[PDB]
Amino acid sequence: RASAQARFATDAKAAAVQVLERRSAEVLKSEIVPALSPYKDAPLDPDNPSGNWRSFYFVDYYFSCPTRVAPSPKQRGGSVANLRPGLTCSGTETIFGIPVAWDIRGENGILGEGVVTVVVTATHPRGPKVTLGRRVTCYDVYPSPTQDQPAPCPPPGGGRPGSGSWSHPQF
Amino acid sequence: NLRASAQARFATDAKAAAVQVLERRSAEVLKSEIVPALSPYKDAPLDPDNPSGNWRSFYFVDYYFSCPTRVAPSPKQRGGSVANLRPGLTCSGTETIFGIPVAWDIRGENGILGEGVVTVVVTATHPRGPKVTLGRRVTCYDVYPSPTQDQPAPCPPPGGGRPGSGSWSHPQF
Repeated sequence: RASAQARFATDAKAAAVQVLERRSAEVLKSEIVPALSPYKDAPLDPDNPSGNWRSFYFVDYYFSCPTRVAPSPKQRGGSVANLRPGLTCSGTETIFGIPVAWDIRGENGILGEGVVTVVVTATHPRGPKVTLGRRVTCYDVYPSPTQDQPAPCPPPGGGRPGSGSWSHPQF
Repeated sequence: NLRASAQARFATDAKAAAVQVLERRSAEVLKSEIVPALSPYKDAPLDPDNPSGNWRSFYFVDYYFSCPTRVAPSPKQRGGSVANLRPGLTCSGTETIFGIPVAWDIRGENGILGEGVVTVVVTATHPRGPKVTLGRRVTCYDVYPSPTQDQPAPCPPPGGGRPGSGSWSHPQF
């Protein structure tokens, strides 16, 4: 009985991992785009802005999820019109009959600047649940941001506005 | 483009190291052992009609109340005493996996939201650059056998977890 539950738990974890891996890879994806693309983030050659640029999906997920926020003028022209429209922030995948809830979101406030979390929960039909997360920062894309070339990191104060929370045991 | 390939491989390796450590530390949180009725670490009797028989002990309780600092449980769990939490657990540390340091931390969460929740968080930092941070959230409901109404262990009673730490966050600050 212990054995059977342990097997279901192992499977729930494997289902969780496969969704966490795929959704995290989306956050870290980049693409080469022309200088006319609204989704450009950094030029391949800083001395040739008329040439190709790299575009990081990190920026699209960070500012779109769970709700759309305009970036600072330093990223995507400060406009939500220049975030990719095709994206899904959350959902449920079924992996060998195991439902896995998943969510991608940017963090907010100064602490959340340039951070995206990916969180999954697999709920095995026979009981066991497994919840996994991955924390991705703007520094984790390739190539690495530098002082001179900060994208896809936002400038200070250029992330998602702080949502606010006041917790206390007295409450 | 060489560098891109190399860094992707190092990132894959960093992820594998993080997973290994996350699995080992999460398994520790979920571990149980059979103990006699006289054990200070007893949580639930194996037979609900025979408390004189053997008991199950959940390490979940030890990690939840010991990490990152030791807090006394409520009188319903471990006799309400830090003396009845297992000594010599490690809450945090660094493991090196094929030359990749992995920071790891187990802790109970606090306040009403944190009641009966333990997090396990790891960060693998590849010497050549790539970092990978993974977490697992474990609740008292995830042990085997599952807690029930008539047998809640290792879940604390309402108000019987780690006291809330407090945090006042606001963009005005």
